[PDB]
Amino acid sequence: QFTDIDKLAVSTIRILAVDTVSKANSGHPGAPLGMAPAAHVLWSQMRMNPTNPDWINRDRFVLSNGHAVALLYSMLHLTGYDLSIEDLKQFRQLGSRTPGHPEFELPGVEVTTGPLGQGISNAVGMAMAQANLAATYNKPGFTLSDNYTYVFLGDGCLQEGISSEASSLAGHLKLGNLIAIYDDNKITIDGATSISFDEDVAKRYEAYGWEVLYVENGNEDLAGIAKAIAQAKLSKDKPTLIKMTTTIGYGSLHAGSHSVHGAPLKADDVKQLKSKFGFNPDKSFVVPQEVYDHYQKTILKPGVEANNKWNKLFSEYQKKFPELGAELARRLSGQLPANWESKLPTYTAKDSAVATRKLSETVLEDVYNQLPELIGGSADLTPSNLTRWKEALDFQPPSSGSGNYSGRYIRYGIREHAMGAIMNGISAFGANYKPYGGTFLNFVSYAAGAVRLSALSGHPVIWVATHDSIGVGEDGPTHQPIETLAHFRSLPNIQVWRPADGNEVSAAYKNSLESKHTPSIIALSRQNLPQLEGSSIESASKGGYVLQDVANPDIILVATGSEVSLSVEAAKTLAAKNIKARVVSLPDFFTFDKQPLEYRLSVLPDNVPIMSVEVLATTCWGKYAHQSFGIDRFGASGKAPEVFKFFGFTPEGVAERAQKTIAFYKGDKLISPLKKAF
Amino acid sequence: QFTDIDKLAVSTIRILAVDTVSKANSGHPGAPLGMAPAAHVLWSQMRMNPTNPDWINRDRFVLSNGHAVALLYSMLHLTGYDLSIEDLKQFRQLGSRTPGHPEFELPGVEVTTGPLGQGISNAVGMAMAQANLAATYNKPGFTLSDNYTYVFLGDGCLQEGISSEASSLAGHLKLGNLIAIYDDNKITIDGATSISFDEDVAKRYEAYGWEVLYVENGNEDLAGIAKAIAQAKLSKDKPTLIKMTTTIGYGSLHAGSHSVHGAPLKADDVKQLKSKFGFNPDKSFVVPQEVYDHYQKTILKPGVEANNKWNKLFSEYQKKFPELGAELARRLSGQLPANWESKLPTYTAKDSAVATRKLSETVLEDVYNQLPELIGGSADLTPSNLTRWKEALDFQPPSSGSGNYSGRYIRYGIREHAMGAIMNGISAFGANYKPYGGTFLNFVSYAAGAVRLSALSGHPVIWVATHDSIGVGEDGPTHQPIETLAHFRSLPNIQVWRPADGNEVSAAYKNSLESKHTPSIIALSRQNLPQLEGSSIESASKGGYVLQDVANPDIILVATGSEVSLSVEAAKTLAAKNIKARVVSLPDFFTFDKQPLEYRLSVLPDNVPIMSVEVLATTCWGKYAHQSFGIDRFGASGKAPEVFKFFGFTPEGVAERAQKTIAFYKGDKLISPLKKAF
Ligand SMILES: Cc1cc(N)c(C[n+]2csc(CCOP(=O)(O)OP(=O)([O-])O)c2C)cn1
Ligand SMILES: Cc1cc(N)c(C[n+]2csc(CCOP(=O)(O)OP(=O)([O-])O)c2C)cn1
Ligand SMILES: [Ca+2]
Ligand SMILES: [Ca+2]
Repeated sequence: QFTDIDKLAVSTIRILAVDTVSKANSGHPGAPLGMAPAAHVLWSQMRMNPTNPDWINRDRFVLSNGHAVALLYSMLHLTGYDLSIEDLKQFRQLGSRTPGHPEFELPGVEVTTGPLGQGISNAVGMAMAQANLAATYNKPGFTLSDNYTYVFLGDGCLQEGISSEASSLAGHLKLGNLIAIYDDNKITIDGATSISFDEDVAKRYEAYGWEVLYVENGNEDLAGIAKAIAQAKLSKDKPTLIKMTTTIGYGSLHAGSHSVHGAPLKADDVKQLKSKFGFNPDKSFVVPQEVYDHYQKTILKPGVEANNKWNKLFSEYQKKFPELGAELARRLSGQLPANWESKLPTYTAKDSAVATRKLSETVLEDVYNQLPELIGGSADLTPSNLTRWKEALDFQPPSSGSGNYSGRYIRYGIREHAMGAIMNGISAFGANYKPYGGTFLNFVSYAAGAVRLSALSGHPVIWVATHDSIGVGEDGPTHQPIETLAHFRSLPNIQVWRPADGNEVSAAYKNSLESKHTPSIIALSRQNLPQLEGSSIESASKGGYVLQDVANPDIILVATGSEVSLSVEAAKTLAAKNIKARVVSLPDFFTFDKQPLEYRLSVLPDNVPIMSVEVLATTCWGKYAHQSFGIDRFGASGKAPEVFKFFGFTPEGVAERAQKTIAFYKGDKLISPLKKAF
Repeated sequence: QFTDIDKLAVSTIRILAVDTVSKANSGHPGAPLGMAPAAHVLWSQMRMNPTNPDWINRDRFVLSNGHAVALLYSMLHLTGYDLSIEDLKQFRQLGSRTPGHPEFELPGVEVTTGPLGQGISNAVGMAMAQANLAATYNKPGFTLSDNYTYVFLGDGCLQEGISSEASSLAGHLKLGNLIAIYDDNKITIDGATSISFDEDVAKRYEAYGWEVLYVENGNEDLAGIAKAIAQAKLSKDKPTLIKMTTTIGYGSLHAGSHSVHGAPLKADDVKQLKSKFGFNPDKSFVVPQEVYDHYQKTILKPGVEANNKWNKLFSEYQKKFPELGAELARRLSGQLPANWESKLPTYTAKDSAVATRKLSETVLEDVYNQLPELIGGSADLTPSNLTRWKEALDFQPPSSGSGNYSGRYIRYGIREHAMGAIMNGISAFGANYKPYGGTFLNFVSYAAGAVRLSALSGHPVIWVATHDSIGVGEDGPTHQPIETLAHFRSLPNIQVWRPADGNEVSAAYKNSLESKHTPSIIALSRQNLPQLEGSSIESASKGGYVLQDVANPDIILVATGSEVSLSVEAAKTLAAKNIKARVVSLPDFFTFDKQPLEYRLSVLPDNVPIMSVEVLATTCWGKYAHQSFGIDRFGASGKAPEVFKFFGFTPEGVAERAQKTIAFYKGDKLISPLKKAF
């Protein structure tokens, strides 16, 4: 039963979201205005503690259409989160806590949203991380895990293929605690949805295995909106999409036009709206005390009792189940196990040539049981990526007979972008989740809308990107990366590790997992590389290091991944002709850059020529090397030795370019590419 | 009526594709072995001329599952395209015309495929381009355009977001002549589909507005296949999917296994099935004369006849409708209207400061009338990208009441990756189709899959990417690009234009439209920007040119887009403190690198410090400058002028940095970054 106050609370939500777009004189007013009744209804039955945004068993809410953020900040403020009328009064302004799109980093904001289709896929990830936490820790007597994931979305989310990718996997996985409400407002920026989008969302969703409930009058039916979510909570075997019809910009004079989508309302239109709802038209940012009181009583005071009772059960649990409680309290404290690192593989040069892809499989094989928070998967390339450790159980519904939700290995399908954002949501659940997803380095590019947000929000997810170069061979240029590393190296905040040998793969994993805020891509060879003489975990961990040194080098050859051994061989040729080369192995541009300049300048000093060697785009390399031997045209079908030799990446071919670099600069003093003037 | 030579033809297609894989000792047998019945039936009834692959009214066929190439290469050889047994004997080998994934460049090969979901989405662009051309030029008594677009696709393209995006748009647009045939083989790489893919595909595509037909015995039932293709052609208002079930690896000793997907069949397995199919175990790449003979009568000689009749109808068209005939003939010679460039705008430092986005809108107003083949759109951003001319008509079905199929403005919905692939389809069709579509520069990264293939194939599509930086402002970080141009400047064969003004936008559109092999991205400003005294279409067409010069510069300032203006202001300020700065505008790194070195070196000479100015990542600028002022962190929400000011991008902020560059280097001799050792 809802009452007068529920209706005064919905009016307050509607107008506070309108005073905030108008004062910023920038923003989108229309979806706040029409979704306001369901935000009131939903939020009021979420179990969450506004004083503790981090409580692991809090029901979690995603705004997949994050352009509607004025409603989120209104709810956050009104139900007792740390966001004030003053914060609200500096929406979209430089330096505020109120950006024009939700950012993961604020209290009460789960993920960063605003690219469409990204929120819904993030929330699927979250529903997967819950299902797994429950099956791993919940003991009879101790339901530590059971929260729902609530997602608000629009037409725009539903047109983006990532949502499709995501909803198919979610229907496959039978994720019944994910409840999605969709704003069936019939508008997007260009006009009526019918002008492009006129399909059958409900029949398309039932083909995935989701339940579709409908709310025909989303503008005023609080009781139907409430009944749908009630009913939805019973479909435990299938997720729910609730198709809810609303008028965009409800209450506005131009409500239902695409004009209310993304500009502030006209003064005159905001004044009538206020009167219309019984608010004074000349007063901004007004919150009725009965409203503050309502939410205190219905949401914040219950929630703090809920988080209290959950703690008492968890302290009991740890007495009863010591091992499991210690493990879980560690995941919650965000610690990796003490000296987990010791289980990592070290190698010598007597050991054999292995592609860094097999070596990968062996770190996984040697640390999964160390790290129960590690959950992994492949986008249909498990045999090519070698992402399954042998004793693994698949993350599936128990109904499947292929696994169950205690399993820690997911089969993502040929769905790369969706894997990006599901791992970003699994990471985002907490309980120190460490997701890693495998695919081929060229098709990480299929997942760039997700991969970018891992950097921006700071979600420390791992992509095990095998088949890094023309080493791929016969499959040819549709499958051979050129511009890939160069792209991700231009994106702020992501490690891009291209390990050369066993000990360089173990430093890539060490740094990747110890990371709390920076994603990582590990680019791995298809082909066999030898064990370098000189690589340790410790020096590879500094991101870039001197693998072989000479006193007074004629040249410094800087190389990554498969090209470091070529440089060690090219250096062997050069010595024979009395040129002294130092060989610098540079495994991660990011970690390297984080070293002190004393160290970086010792690796790449002044007065020596530096020529870089890597079989991909040369563009990114001018910040370390003086000359660069790389590949700036697409690849070729051929046996991979034949493809490297075609392009000239042979010992003597590299050596020759080093000799031409020496000759070109002879009698010039040289300044390290590292030294910056401002 | 299918007889015994249809049965001989399906075993020859099968064992020929098997011998090709097994001799390359690399490749995918599975799908060629199961789809070979359907390749036979469909090609037998397709209207095409083997001896002329360019006939505009040819029935087109795309293998979206490009990994089954060997089926396609067998069919092209047998039906009389220029491809031979020796070509086939050189499959997946460096230098051959038979690469491991199909490539646009071969005759018979329509677009390159091998990334999943791309071939099917191209087919939709191709089907639109049929629809459009038929609506433009067909007259009563002159059906010059009436062909079908057939696709073959697997479960993996049905798992990719892009094909959902494209199918949703193809259903809305009602493209009844687009027939897709799904290889329902229950396998993919990891294993069976139930493991990840278990949705009702049929109910999903019906939800889009597609007609779904079913063939239950795709392994043997040639007549069933034939009847679905027939029923399908009757669907004049619905595109069709034929869900035809096969057995992966059919005929093999490991049929139905997933080890038959992408490895050569074992030697003895190859002998058991040649024997089973009544061929000799110990002979290979064997085509019975009767198959050659069969395809001669069934396909080559009829298609030649039909092409020839097309040519006579077209000569009479040119008599009857002389001006429309004239036009289609120009397009089919691939010529652009003589002296079209005259309608391109020019400005002087007199004219108002306009956003590059509005100047773009203006080039569209002046050229669409000149260029009948310019068909454009937006992925739900028409009022933001300003991509529609005022006298336009939307590309939509007759029934819509909102446009028709002769319309030249597509409403794509929020479907960026689909729009880039559909655009490749439109372009790849022929008749000088010049496609474009806009979005925000940041979300072109969502189409990165389709965009790489524009470059690999050479489909000269144009991206209109407005909102090129932090100049966006209050939407903030999720919408401001940092990495985007750096990435796309790392990719071979794509022009990444970033005009500073009127004249620079016109240079961008003429080079972009004159292009026959390179796609483009034009990065356009939201904010107003001043016309520059010195810019000219002639100069900006060279990709980089001296905009302001001095006799003996203390420093050269190289900027792009909105920072060229900033750099002129910085130059006034430096002049006052007596530093002489030459300011260089570099609108496209590509077009600039295409210049004679001799020219480039006059723009960027040795022995002057060069410093680059741009509000995006510095990592690509190492190839032209000594120091770089740019932004390598993500942006922020605030009034745009405050965000520029925040990052130091101010006239006096740029000048101070220019002075420190001068000061840092003073006394050293400096080599221009253009110069290489080898
Ligand atoms: C990937 C992507 C993310 C974006 N934010 C957009 C711009 N954008 C934001 S909302 C929208 C379309 C209208 O979206 P909606 O979900 O229907 O919202 P409503 O409030 O109903 O108008 C567009 C094109 C482009 N591209
Ligand atoms: C974008 C992209 C393109 C690729 N080629 C791959 C690898 N790939 C090729 S086929 C396939 C999985 C099987 O798909 P299918 O169409 O069902 O093929 P079939 O022969 O039926 O097993 C995958 C993962 C991943 N992702
Ligand atoms: Ca909408
Ligand atoms: Ca398959």
